[PDB]
Amino acid sequence: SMTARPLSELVERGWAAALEPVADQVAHMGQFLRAEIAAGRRYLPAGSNVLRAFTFPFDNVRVLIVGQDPYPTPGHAVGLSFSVAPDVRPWPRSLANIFDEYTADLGYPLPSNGDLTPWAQRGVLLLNRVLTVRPSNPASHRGKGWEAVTECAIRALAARAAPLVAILWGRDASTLKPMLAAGNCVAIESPHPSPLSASRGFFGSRPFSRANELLVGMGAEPIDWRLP
Ligand SMILES: O=C1CC(=O)NC(=O)N1
Ligand code: NA
Ligand code: NA
Repeated sequence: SMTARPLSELVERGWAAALEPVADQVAHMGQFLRAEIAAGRRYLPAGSNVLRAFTFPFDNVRVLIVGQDPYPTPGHAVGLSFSVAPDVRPWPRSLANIFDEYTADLGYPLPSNGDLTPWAQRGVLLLNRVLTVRPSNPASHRGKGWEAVTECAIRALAARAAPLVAILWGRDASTLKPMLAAGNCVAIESPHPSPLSASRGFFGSRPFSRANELLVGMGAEPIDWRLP
């Protein structure tokens, strides 16, 4: 629980140091969530998964994907942006759109399932700008305190002595672009892959191949995007 336990227990060691400026804020978010349950409102994903993106090593990140907030349907959000458990079917519509673009850009077949853990295990941070949502109500936790947390995460990645490519999907993710100005960092941005915005420029955006051409240009290893 993020109210009760310190960052050294909740997240990977690198991340716990990266997030030290927002340690109090993370504990405040735990109190927010406790107050939501006390009031009779729910949240997603499960408490133990809220900070899951920060359980993969900070030092290993090469690409950041940033979306808006977690899936609104109970059983979808797992604490990694856009990912679902490997037994979820049908896929959420945003994920089906992502995979559409993944096949169009990379030429790979459609993935077997919606589990994006291989990307997280290969240096892709699967972040959302806001880390919780009320069921059925997208953007319901906007402006409740998560933005400081994910701003801190980006600033800290950007400051590392390492290349970084950010893929910013949608309007709320785009508000991280000012914190990527330094020469070691580059941001791709597009409309969000949700059906409400995908046709405004998500489809055709080629984010996966472009991120790899940016990494290679900076002297970093490209991501192996291929899902099973
Ligand atoms: O519905 C969703 C899921 C997610 O993780 N990220 C988003 O921006 N939208
Ligand atoms: Na949106
Ligand atoms: Na957004």
